[PDB]
Amino acid sequence: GPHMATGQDRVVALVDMDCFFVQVEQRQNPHLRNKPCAVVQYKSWKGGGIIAVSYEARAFGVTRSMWADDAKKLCPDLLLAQVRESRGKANLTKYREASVEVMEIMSRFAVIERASIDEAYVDLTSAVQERLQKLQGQPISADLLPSTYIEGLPQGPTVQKEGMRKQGLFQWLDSLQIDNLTSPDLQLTVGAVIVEEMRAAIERETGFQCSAGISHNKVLAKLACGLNKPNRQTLVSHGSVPQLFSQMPIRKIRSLGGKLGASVIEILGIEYMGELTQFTESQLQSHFGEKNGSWLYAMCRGIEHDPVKPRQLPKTIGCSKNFPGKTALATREQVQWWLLQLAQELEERLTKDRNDNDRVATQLVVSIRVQGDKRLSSLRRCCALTRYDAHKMSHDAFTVIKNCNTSGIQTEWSPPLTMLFLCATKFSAS
DNA sequence: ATGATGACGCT
DNA sequence: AGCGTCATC
Ligand SMILES: Nc1ccn([C@H]2C[C@H](O)[C@@H](COP(=O)(O)OP(=O)(O)OP(=O)(O)O)O2)c(=O)n1
Ligand SMILES: [Ca+2]
Ligand SMILES: [Ca+2]
Repeated sequence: GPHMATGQDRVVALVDMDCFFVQVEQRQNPHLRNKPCAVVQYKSWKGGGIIAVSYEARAFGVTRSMWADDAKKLCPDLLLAQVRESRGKANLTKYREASVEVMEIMSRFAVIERASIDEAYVDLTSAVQERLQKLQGQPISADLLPSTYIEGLPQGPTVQKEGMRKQGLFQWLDSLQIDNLTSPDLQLTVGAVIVEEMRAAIERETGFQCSAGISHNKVLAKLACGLNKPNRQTLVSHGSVPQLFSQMPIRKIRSLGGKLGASVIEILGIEYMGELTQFTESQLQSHFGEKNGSWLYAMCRGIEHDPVKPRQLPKTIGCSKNFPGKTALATREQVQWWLLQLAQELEERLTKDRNDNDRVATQLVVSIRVQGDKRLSSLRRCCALTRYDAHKMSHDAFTVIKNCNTSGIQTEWSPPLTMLFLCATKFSAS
């Protein structure tokens, strides 16, 4: 009882941008605002494949992966922006540069872990403590939290949704332990007020809206962020967890969306995250290994110790192109040419990274695929990255793959290549 | 025939 | 080192 760790030691937030790429396109072209639209890659094949969808467009059933032409059946008025194309390949710099905008603002509040192009985790333990001293044990006005939901409230003994939001908010705030500094619920609340600030800062300074989750760890924060999208934040407290997890499908938890999660269901015969609490740490370890068993044991009780890593920049930089079906590469003459195009973009990206961030990459990973094989990568080989020269990298990248070419006939390339991937890594200070 | 990323774990 | 998983970058 008194020596049980309840995982209330930190305050963590996850901020993720709403329909990010679409927002970037809509800030640029006002015609796309307040309209079902989507962001698209390579117009030729079926209007291009959709990679981002506005919320107005989601109301018609339009989804990522979907071809635009199919998407226009569900929603004839759908507007598209296209990804910039630069060497017969998609160039994402617009959305990288837009992400930096966001990460720099967030970096002003707390040290962030960049988790993707449009999302970072934040550790607010310090900012909350330091802010608790500044408020003179005064209450927290509801006006400090104009977009916050409290998961599981209102409960106990106004139909429209802002009505409920306020009701849970007041119920929560009315019940608060302002006298106690180390009350975890009070901490989450201060954290939440800071995130209102962060988010109001992001929008003022970029015009981009986001949602956020606030909890005691990265996995709850992540989960919480999804609960009230778009343009809202959610607080998931320790106490809400049993009810939240009691009907939460296991696959909704980060790192259980794939096969490990599939086997937790199949082995244990359960559907929901709360059903894991009926199993011992030893039982869980026997089934899924020591590291998973322990992590699962804790997680279903809302406890997770994975830290918010101080890393605003990427640790690898890379470019891939897929050559599906008919298009697969079957002449060394065109393997060169694509390795050159890739290497060119990479060099563009690398030299920028060297001046911006004061670091140089030192290793060049070269991956490829071959026709028939249905695994992201067939093989993967490293070599030194001594110089930011596209012709040298692409040559080196070629050198590192011929072996694989089964062709006795010299001009050709067998079997054909379904994908080329080049990636800079082993960074070092510069 | 979504395609283009990136982090991390296991051996 | 090189392969595999996870997520969504
Ligand atoms: N498989 C994917 C997933 C995402 N993205 C890009 C486009 C998205 O705009 C952005 C962020 O993706 P999210 O999965 O966070 O989803 P969105 O931000 O598009 O919308 P939301 O997060 O509001 O659901 O990353 C992509 O190119 N390919
Ligand atoms: Ca997003
Ligand atoms: Ca995201």
